[PDB]
Amino acid sequence: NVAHGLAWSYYIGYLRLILPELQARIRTYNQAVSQRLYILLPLDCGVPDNLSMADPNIRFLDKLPQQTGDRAGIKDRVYSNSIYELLENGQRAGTCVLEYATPLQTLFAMSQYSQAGFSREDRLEQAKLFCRTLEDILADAPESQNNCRLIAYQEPSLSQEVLRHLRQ
Amino acid sequence: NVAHGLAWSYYIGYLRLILPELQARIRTYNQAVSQRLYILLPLDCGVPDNLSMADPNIRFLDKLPQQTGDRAGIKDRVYSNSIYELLENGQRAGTCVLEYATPLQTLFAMSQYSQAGFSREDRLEQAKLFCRTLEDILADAPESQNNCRLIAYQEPSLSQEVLRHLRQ
Repeated sequence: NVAHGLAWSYYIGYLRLILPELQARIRTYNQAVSQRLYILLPLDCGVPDNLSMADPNIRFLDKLPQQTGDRAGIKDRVYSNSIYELLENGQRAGTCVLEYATPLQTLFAMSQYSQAGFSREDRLEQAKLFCRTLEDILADAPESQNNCRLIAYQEPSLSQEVLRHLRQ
Repeated sequence: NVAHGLAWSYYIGYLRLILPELQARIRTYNQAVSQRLYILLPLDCGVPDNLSMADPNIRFLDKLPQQTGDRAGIKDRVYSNSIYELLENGQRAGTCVLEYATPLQTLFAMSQYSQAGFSREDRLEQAKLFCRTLEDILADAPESQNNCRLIAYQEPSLSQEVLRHLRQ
C-alpha cells in the first residue's frame, strides 16, 4: 500500500545517495566506529526525535562530516548523520552511526490525520510492509554491500538489540 | 497509488515543518523577496538538480538562513532553501524562494527500476495524482495560509510561468 512507496522513497531519496559515500565519511572522522549505518525500524512507528533520551545507554557522540549536493533546485542540500556510543553496565561497548527510519513517522502521522485515509489499526502492517520492501530493495542494491543494517523490533532493551548486531 | 503516500510524506516530513517558520526566515534575510515558497511540479517528472541551467532567466542568488532540528535520531538535520531571481528581457523582474517537488524524482526513478512495479507510462498519471493530493492537503492545512504556491506544468518558458504567479 503506502509503505511500498515510502520504502522506495527512502532508497531513492537517501540511502542510494549516502551509502556509496558513507565509508569515505567514516574514515575522514577517524582522522572505533563501525563501518555500517544502523537503521532502527520500530514496528509500532514510535519514532522519537531525541534518541539519547529514548535509552540512557545510547549516547550522542558526534556528527559525521556533512555530505552536500544540489537537489531539485536547492543549493547544497545537507545530509548529516550522528554517531552514538552504546553502553552496557557503565562500559562503552560499541560505537556506530545510528538512526531511525524517518518514513515510519509519516506512517504514524498519516494514521492520525483523517484526510489521509489510513486507519490507526493499519500502522503495524504498513511498518512490516515497509521493512519487507526496504529489505528486498537493499538485498539487491549495488550501493549496499555491507554498508548498512536494518534493525526491526517490536516493543512489548534497545541498546542491547543494537549491541547484538554490532557483536561480530 | 504511490503518489498519495509521497504527497503525504512531502507534507508531513517537510512542508508542515518549514512553512510555519518560512516568513520568519525571509524577514531575517531582509536584514524584495516574495513571502511564499514556490514549488515547481513538472508533470513529466523531469526534475533537474541545477535549476539555473534549466532556464537562463532563472538565477541563484542566495540561501535563506538554515532551519535545524533533531529528527528521527539525527542531530541537527538541516532544512535549507534557495532564493532565485527571475529575469525577463535582461531585467530583474522577481525574486523568490523556489524549488522542485523532489518526490517527483522518486516517481521518475521508480519508473526506471524494474523491481518497483511501476511502468514508465504511469509517470504522468502519478504526477497528476501527486499534484492533486498535495493541493487537497494544502487547501486545508493550518501551516499553509499564503505561505506557498504550487506551480504545476507540462512542457510540450519556466521563468514566465513563475513570473505570472508572482504578478500580484
